[PDB]
Amino acid sequence: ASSSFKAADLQLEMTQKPHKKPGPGEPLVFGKTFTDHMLMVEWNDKGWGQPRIQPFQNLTLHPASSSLHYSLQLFEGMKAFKGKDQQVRLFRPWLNMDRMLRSAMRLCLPSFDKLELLECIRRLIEVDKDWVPDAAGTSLYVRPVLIGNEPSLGVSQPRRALLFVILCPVGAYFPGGSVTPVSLLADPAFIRAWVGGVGNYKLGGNYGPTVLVQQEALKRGCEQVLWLYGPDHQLTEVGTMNIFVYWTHEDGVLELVTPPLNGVILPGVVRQSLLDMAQTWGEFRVVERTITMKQLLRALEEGRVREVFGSGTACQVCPVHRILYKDRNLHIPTMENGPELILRFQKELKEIQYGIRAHEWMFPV
Amino acid sequence: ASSSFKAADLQLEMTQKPHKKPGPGEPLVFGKTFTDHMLMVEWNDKGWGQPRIQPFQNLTLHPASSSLHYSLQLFEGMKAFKGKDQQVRLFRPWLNMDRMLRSAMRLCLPSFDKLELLECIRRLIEVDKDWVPDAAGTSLYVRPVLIGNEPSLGVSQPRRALLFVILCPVGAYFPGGSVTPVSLLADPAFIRAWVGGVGNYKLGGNYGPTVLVQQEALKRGCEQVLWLYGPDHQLTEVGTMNIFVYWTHEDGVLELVTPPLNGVILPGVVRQSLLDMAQTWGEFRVVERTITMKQLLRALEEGRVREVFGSGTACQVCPVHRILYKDRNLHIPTMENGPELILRFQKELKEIQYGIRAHEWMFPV
Ligand SMILES: *Cc1c(COP(=O)(O)O)cnc(C)c1O
Ligand SMILES: *Cc1c(COP(=O)(O)O)cnc(C)c1O
Repeated sequence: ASSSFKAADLQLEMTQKPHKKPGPGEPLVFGKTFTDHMLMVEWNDKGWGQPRIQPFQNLTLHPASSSLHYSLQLFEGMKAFKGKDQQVRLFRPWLNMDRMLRSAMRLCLPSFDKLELLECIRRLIEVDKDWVPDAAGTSLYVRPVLIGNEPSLGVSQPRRALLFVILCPVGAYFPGGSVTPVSLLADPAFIRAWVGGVGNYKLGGNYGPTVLVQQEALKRGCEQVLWLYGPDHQLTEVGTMNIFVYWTHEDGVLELVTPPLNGVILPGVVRQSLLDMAQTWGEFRVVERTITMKQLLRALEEGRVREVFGSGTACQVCPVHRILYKDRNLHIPTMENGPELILRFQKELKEIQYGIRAHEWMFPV
Repeated sequence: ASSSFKAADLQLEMTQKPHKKPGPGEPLVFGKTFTDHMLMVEWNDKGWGQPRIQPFQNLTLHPASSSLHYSLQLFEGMKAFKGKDQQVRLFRPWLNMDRMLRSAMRLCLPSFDKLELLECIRRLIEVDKDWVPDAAGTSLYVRPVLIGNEPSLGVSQPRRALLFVILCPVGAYFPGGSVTPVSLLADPAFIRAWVGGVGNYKLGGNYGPTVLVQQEALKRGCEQVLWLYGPDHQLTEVGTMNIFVYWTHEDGVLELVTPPLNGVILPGVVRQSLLDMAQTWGEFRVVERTITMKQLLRALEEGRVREVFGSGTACQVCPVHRILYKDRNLHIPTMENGPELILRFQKELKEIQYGIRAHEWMFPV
């Protein structure tokens, strides 16, 4: 009664202007197409209003809105998948709710009950169940967002906020049983986040500044940015992805490594999962630890590196075959080693996500 | 870039819903009250549209707007002052245009011609001329904003943007001829910007994360945050203000020092001006150098510190009498030394800003 909105009070408003779905020919470029409905909940000094599913529509915002002046905004990104039996499922939606909540706190935005939001999302996706593609490799992208909405140029804790969710079908990222590597630009010139910063939260502010760097990565001939940090150029993340390395370490032990959640990297859901899986298999050392370019160069020379890749909801797993550093093109042997591990990861997630094998990680819609 | 919009094509829609000025006894709380009109220019596939002054109104934005997901937003803050002859004037508006433009480039937003925007702003202020307060110490706050407006969840260079300006009368911050100090929280726990970061640009993303820390500063019993950086806790800025110190250095020379424009600092307009003035007077060493808490502690005990303060458009100059560091309350002698330096700076700016003495820094409206 001044804490959280409840799914039980959700309000439905089916559209009166259904939109033509992307014909079976239609491309489906990442975030360019949206479904018919959206979720919407308002918050002010009266607590949350009633959550409501409404037709997709513009946002009406006051010119002084803090979401626009002081970046009082955060968002989440997760996927729902439709299996061959056309049942739709989310991938560990809970971890996303957690993260959203944590970001919400960092920006002094109002908290809410994750189960209620999750259910509300489940109701929304349900409403647009038809928008979920089901061609192999495709999915529905779930975009929850929360922004401060005070019509005040004061940089204070907002007293008015707004949470909303939008959905878009996304097409396949790789052919059924393979993957294609990407080249990375690695330049100390740019930092993405720092210690004591806010990079371990998914806030809009973390991304705005990457657009320029991303272009520099392309003009320089690469496709993504490997973010280096500190004086030893430690690897943090690869653009909107957590970085992983499968190699024989200096101590001669075969292991899967990924930078620790110090506070400069984002707690990827896929990231978590890949560790979970690997720790399960028990076939090799799985460790969270700092990785430095130094260690990487030497591991490359002595040929101890097998696979390098990033994790993320866009493709789950993505191979790396080239890293441009100090104007030096480093060939990464990922494809030459299978990529054995990447494919397994890829294969296991697909069977879990598309409902080939039942699993606790999947939240049915 | 595209060919800037031109003032000559400015389109004017006068309001039919004049809000009525704040009663002559109504608290001009910063960023709370807005005037009747706003400026608005759109940008897209076809370069800039026509700039237009229109009635203050909400912004209609697509749910996927990049200004809301990846913080593709920046803004500027400057003041216009009305003299007793009712002539309105801006304070070095050019430096603001420059800065705006630089921020615009860092986020890959479209460029525009500084002079055209300035004229457009001059036209808008002209239109709301009556909204500029006359009380000594008051002013009109000018808030230009530029945001990416791509209805796309893709984190790319926008192809659709929007620039707009809103205005609000602000009341006095100090009574005439005096000032009141503020206490600062100085904790290495929090970092505002980093080297190679984007703190030297006025981007919304820089601020969102300060709201929490600001509350912690009040909770700790302070009023503003002194941002410390690096391993030696070098002073960077004091919240939305540049920090200045008037002290005898370790070499025995009396000087006014302020952190250099190394990139972790915002190029304040007031900051620039205070240096210009001091440089002019030629009465003491004026320098841009790194300042470390170490140096400050030692100056305090040896008594070499006279005045400490920050610069910013909100109050021009603001005294500091206390800095809480390591749970240690440091008394700063600012008020005990006049504060002579601060008073002079405050006197000079007032006479320039309110048109008591003509000056090249003032841009008439
Ligand atoms: C999206 C993203 C990740 C990965 O998160 P997932 O939950 O796996 O989608 C990691 N780092 C950054 C900077 C990201 O944007
Ligand atoms: C507003 C601000 C300043 C001061 O700039 P002015 O142009 O003099 O107002 C300095 N640093 C930060 C972080 C600011 O927000």
